[PDB]
Amino acid sequence: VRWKIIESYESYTFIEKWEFPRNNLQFGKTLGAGAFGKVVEATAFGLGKEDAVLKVAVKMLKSTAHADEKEALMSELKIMSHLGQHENIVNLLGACTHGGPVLVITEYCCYGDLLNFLRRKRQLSSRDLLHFSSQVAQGMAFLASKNCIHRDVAARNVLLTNGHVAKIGDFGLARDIMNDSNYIVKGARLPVKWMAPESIFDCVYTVQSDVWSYGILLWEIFSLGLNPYPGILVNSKFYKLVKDGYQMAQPAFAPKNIYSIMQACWALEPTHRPTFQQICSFLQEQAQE
Ligand SMILES: CC1CCN(c2ccc(CO)cc2NC(=O)c2ccc(C#N)o2)CC1
Repeated sequence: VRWKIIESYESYTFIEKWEFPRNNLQFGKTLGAGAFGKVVEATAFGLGKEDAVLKVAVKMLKSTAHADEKEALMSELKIMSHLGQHENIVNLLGACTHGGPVLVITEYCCYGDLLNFLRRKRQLSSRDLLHFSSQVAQGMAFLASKNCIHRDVAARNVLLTNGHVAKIGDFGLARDIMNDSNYIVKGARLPVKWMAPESIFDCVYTVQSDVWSYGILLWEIFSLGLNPYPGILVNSKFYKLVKDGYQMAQPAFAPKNIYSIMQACWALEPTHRPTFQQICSFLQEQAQE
């Protein structure tokens, strides 16, 4: 769904410098769009203290959006302005909230999404896959430290920028959810194959829930982009399987130790799942290549 700050975990949750001239923005092609929003590539002139002309990403609402939509965009803006910067996050760089529609300026990731990258690379080395894994875990450990839940951890939501470095961000407003069959209609469109059981059955969303999803992301990375639960449709049988403890088989390119992380992330009991900080350390130790 969308990023959100929750109460207590790990740390402690206690709670217009970003304004940029929209005329100093030169819009380019649209990168993606959803039911009520879209993100476009653009060039910003004189942005930041370095007065760069760098290429950036600009998120904005569509004509079909109303108050509720506008608030969600402002809320994301507010969350990003509060989180602070991190190397593996699609960082906020500015915003245009006056003199026209609200625009949120973030870093642009030239290589696009990790899922498509893996599919066109089926060269990639085992070391590269481990790096992708570590960078996302670093970003997730960062969010966890700010009591921020992601709720849509998946390879399609990991972007690659200069140096093929992975970054995560809230792409919900530009995600084409209505036409993506991976988002299952539920009353709501949810990425069921990536969701933890408690999120599916109890509608509970916590950092541990994102850990489960991170395990599914690992399976996507080490299978070089296969759709999770291959050939299995989302329905009663699927839900019964996951609830009953079913887990996907080890991916073709995952070393046993990496598969062990997936299994840990998929522990049915949320408190039996590792933390993102523990995952980072294990990956740091390499565990396996
Ligand atoms: C939901 C999808 C997220 C990724 N997507 C991009 C596709 C291709 C490229 C490379 O040309 C870049 C993409 N996106 C970004 O660099 C970026 C920064 C912030 C956002 C947001 N939302 O998307 C299209 C929409």
